[PDB]
Amino acid sequence: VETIELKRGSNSVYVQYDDIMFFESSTKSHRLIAHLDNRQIEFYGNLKELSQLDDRFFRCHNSFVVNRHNIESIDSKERIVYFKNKEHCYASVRNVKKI
Amino acid sequence: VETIELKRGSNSVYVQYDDIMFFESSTKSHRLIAHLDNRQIEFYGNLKELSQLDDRFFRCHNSFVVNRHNIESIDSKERIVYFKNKEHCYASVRNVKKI
DNA sequence: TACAGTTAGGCAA
DNA sequence: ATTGCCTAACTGTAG
DNA sequence: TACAGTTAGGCAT
DNA sequence: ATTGCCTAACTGTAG
Repeated sequence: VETIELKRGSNSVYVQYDDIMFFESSTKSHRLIAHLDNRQIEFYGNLKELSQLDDRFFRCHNSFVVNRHNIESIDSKERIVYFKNKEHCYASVRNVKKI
Repeated sequence: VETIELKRGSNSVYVQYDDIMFFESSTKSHRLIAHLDNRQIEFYGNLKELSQLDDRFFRCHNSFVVNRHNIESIDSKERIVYFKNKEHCYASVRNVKKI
């Protein structure tokens, strides 16, 4: 229905859009980490294209793409985005305005 | 032989000491993330006790415990610790001296 | 070093 | 099995 | 805003 | 399927 492949070489992981809280960059070259309800998945991708898939995926920071549908709350004073699963990331200066 | 349980509630994950590159803190309360060769595992634990399990686990930062056995290289000028799997973390001011 | 700012994990739910 | 509020202990930076 | 420092992802392997 | 080197675009901070 709303599926995405997270490409991983020797397999792929497939997930639904709204299974994902957010994505962030890994320390491994050209890898991201998809944050799901209570698993994190290492995979090959670019933040840019993922934010261009759907309006709910908002590139809130150079290093983070958040799913609007899974925001639990937002401290826009500290610029922390809270998710349903109690993870959080940060919205940059430039992007917090437009969430 | 050298096994550790990563307690996760509705299951546990068990791993060998040297399967683990390093541990870091999650954004989820009282959870850590174990970094294995190419998976990251969310679990309930404290950095302190893990560094006390074995000398190879060195608490190199408030937020990181590294496995000495899986260090690939160390930039002690930038204070970045590189691991066999091409992840890296940072050694704090206080701890980089003693690795 | 000592200082203004951040956080791991205790305590309660 | 999970979640927040708190503070003792850490963190990076300048003098 | 404009500035000194950091990084996502292109290009090569 | 993986890894490093590079730079255009981001990042936080002070004036």
